[PDB]
Amino acid sequence: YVICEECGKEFMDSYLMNHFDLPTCDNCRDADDKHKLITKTEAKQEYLLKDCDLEKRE
DNA sequence: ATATCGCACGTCTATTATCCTCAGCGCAATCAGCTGTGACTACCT
Ligand SMILES: [Zn+2]
Repeated sequence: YVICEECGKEFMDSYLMNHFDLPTCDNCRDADDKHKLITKTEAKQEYLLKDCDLEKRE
């Protein structure tokens, strides 16, 4: 069981946990604004992040 | 002997499913910075 950091309700499997190891249930999944997904190139341009920093930094 | 049916000879029209120019992401062309070799030119105390 995984405890959600937003609502506190324990959940077993969720989309956020499965795809990004984020301890948040689908009920609290704010994919609109808080959990918005962006392309790799856009993130690299905005945050000046390199490939290694996105793949090799623990 | 003269109109009439079978045969042929085409020709107009169509009851109906094709080829062009705009989009992220990763490997390669590009560039600033630094240095190495050689001789040159000069400048201060
Ligand atoms: Zn939750």
